[PDB]
Amino acid sequence: CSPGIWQLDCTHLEGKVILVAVHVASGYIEAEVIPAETGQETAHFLLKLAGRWPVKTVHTDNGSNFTSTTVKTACWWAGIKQSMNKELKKIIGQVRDQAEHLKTAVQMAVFIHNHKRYSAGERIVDIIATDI
Amino acid sequence: CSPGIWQLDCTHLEGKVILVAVHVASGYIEAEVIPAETGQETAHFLLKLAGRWPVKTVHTDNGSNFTSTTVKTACWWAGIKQSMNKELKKIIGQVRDQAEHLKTAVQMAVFIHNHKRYSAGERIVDIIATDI
Ligand SMILES: Cc1nc2c(c(C)c(C)n2Cc2cnn(C)c2)c(-c2ccc(Cl)cc2)c1[C@H](OC(C)(C)C)C(=O)O
Ligand SMILES: Cc1nc2c(c(C)c(C)n2Cc2cnn(C)c2)c(-c2ccc(Cl)cc2)c1[C@H](OC(C)(C)C)C(=O)O
Repeated sequence: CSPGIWQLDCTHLEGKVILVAVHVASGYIEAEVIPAETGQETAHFLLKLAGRWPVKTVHTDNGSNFTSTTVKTACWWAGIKQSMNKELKKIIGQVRDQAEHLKTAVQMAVFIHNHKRYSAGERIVDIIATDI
Repeated sequence: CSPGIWQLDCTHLEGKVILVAVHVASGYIEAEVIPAETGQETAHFLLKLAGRWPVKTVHTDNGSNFTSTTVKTACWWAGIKQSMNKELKKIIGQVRDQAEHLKTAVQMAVFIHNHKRYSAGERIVDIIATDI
């Protein structure tokens, strides 16, 4: 798929919110635990992702996520325009006993996911570099 | 330089702590504002970085940062072994008026830094992909 396309969705576990960004073409995941499913958390996360990868267009499974002027101002500043969450939840459960805080298990599960095999982490750098 | 080498340092601004990871070979930056300069924040950040990039060895300008068993357990789980912060602070000041929270300005400054020109963001993906 096009190299700048990401999917962003907010999922739930242990009464906390996990935001999950997926690089559609590669399967590569950036994920974080946020305290509330607010547009402020979405806006700040978009700004983070955009600084780290070339984020051209964002998709979601909940369009209403992208309606706050907070979020749109982030889409604007960064030049952004407008399945996998059960795999990650699976890995979270596997490693969950290895950590106290859910936020630690999520990053353990992102590590596992992006490096298991190519690996998602290998495909995104190959994709983004080919495009360059 | 070798593709898995990162430098990690904790810098201060507005009475808050900014953790700054630099991909030595490319100049690419991941940075976050943390509430306290604790080993817990360092450990969790290392786990995050390692899931996102191939992090083989970490350097720092404060060795004592890496002495907690919390941090070493993270170095261990991820398979990690053991100048730029004034550039980023410069950009933070420039964009500071554009944001209320310092944490928003930091991600604005990471975005600016990694994409200005190649760009640091282009070099890290080229470096990491060449290695692959
Ligand atoms: C909350 C926490 N405290 C920790 C550690 C460790 C190793 C120690 C010694 N302590 C103090 C302690 C625990 N019991 N006792 C009696 C004293 C870890 C940890 C878990 C897995 C990895 Cl790879 C790396 C660190 C965490 C993790 O949180 C982060 C945010 C990552 C620090 C978590 O969420 O489990
Ligand atoms: C705290 C905050 N509130 C915001 C916005 C926006 C655009 C609106 C409308 N509001 C509510 C508001 C502000 N004044 N009034 C009277 C109502 C932003 C913002 C700033 C720059 C970008 Cl590109 C994108 C969003 C932020 C930023 O924080 C994050 C965590 C990023 C949300 C920040 O740190 O400035």
